[PDB]
Amino acid sequence: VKKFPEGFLWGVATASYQIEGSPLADGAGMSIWHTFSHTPGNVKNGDTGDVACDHYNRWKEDIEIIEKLGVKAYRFSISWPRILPEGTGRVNQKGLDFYNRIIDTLLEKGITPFVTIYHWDLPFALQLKGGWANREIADWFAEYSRVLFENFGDRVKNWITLNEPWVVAIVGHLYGVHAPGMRDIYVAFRAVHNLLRAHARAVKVFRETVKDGKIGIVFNNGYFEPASEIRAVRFMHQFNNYPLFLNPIYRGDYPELVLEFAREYLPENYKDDMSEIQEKIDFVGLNYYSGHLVKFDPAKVSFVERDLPKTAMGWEIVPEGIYWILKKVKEEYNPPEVYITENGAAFDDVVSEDGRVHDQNRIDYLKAHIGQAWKAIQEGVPLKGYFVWSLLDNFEWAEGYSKRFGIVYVDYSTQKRIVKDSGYWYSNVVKNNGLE
Ligand SMILES: OC[C@H]1NC[C@H](O)[C@@H](O)[C@@H]1O
Repeated sequence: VKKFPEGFLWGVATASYQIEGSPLADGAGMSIWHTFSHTPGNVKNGDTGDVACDHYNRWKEDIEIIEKLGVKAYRFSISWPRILPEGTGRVNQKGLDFYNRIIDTLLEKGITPFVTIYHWDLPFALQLKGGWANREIADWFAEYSRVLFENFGDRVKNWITLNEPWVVAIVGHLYGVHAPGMRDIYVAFRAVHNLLRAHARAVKVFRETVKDGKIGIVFNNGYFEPASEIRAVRFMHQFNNYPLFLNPIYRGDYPELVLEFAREYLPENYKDDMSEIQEKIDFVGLNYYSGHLVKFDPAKVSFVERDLPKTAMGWEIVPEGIYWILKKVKEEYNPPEVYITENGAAFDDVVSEDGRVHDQNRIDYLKAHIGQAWKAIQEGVPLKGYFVWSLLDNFEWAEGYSKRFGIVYVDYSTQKRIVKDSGYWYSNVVKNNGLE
């Protein structure tokens, strides 16, 4: 048996645009993911977030599922454009009402809300003004955060500024694969820097407004391994993983190898912001899915395909990664608290004739990673919680509905939810506070 500490937080996680649908209901402004997915060629099968899981109407059902599974925490995000349809200025009471009902319901049912303030659905109005490229987004983000803290900070006490700011910056603004779909490296690194400045301004506002809660930030992380016998691994870790952001937050500069590669792309006087960026945070959130074999390649980095089980994303399954990254964050920055804020897998789920989804592959994946997380706890990592991505099959960004990450299956023709074997399994882990 592998039992977790008392009070350890078992959660599931979603994001607004991936599940809600009704992106323009009740006065909401367009987000950059509305406009990006309605642009031909950007998302697989022409999929959009217009309907998704219809969580906008079905929220009560979905939460009742969380309750019924005895899951203790729900990580969800708020749609900035539902709250402030032009990004700044006017506040939309019906947007506040929607999340208010969700929050109050969670608290009634004894589930701890973890709110992601930004999970990628930037108001379109602000993209017109440059979005993450514009230094002014630090103010816009502060104002938005303020509104949330003022309206919800009486009940929500666990907050996350940004989800995966590397993805926001690099995949949105260099690769052009995510909204706003840009391919400019100088824009991409100004977005990195402004994400940090916006994150830090929101923390500062938080200290002024919600004097009894906790705030952190979530990073994507891969477990990079070298193809032979190492510096490419070093760069990938410093660039793709938490150090890009944590080195500024804890040490006041970007990591060495990031500067080696990217100095020319950062603002000239970027160091002038670093003291503000060092605003103290309460926890680090790490997302982790996959491992990668890496080699130098005259980026100067390429991936090497390996044997190894893969998911439907083609991501290699390497459970020891989650242990490595947990050990590595403690070793490198020693944050007071850590959460695994996302871990999960996409498989080609089928509803069997018995009416059930026999996702033994997802159970195996989750089990292995939870065991590795447990190990890190035994070896001193202050892991306070673990969140499964995702509660529901949902809109998987540029992959559309073709990648199912849920522990609950969604039949999109009817919106029926069918708890998967992995969900039932996870429920028992939560009840038991660990593996048996
Ligand atoms: O790709 C899987 C998962 N990765 C991390 C992102 O937070 C989430 O939105 C996405 O669905």
